[PDB]
Amino acid sequence: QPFRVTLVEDEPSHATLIQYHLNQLGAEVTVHPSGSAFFQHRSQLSTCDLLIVSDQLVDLSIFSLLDIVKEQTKQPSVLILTTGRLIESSEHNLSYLQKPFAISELRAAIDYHKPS
Repeated sequence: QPFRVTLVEDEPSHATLIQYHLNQLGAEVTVHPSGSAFFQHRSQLSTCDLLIVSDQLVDLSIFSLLDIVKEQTKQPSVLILTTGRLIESSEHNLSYLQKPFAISELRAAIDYHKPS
């Protein structure tokens, strides 16, 4: 099976860097350059295995974003790229990675959310 990853990130240089490593770890990646891009494709999260989202999209809060994910009938694992330092959820699928991060951490993270 494929490892479908959706990347929602609005700094294009962090997005392209993350996308490069996703492709080296063997992901089929969908990149949404904004929160509005993500919203208009809400529906395709039922086929996503891992959602990597920034904590600080200029046009959608992580809270709204996470509540939109919660409306879907199949929810992915979520990896939240953060600065500050942890959102209280009772779905158990939020993991976090703090920027600035080492590339090794990014890749361990992504690999620990692969199948099977």
